[PDB]
Amino acid sequence: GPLGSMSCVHYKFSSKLNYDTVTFDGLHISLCDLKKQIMGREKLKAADCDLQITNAQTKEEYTDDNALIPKNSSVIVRRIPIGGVK
Repeated sequence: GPLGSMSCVHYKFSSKLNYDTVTFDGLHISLCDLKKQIMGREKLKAADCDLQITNAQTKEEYTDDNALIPKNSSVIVRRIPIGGVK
């Protein structure tokens, strides 16, 4: 991504063959914001699903919305159901 005041996370969706990129400010993005950006971006149903993110590099899963993903982390985005369909 643009080196400087941009912060870019390479996130590949499980539905995608490629990594996509959220450009955010700061250094890291809280999962709540990370998911909320992506859900609106890609058109996810947040009424049915939540967005489950796993790191592709460390393999760490981001379970809570407070979990933070830095631009130095390329993560995998998995769509999971909230609490209806299971």
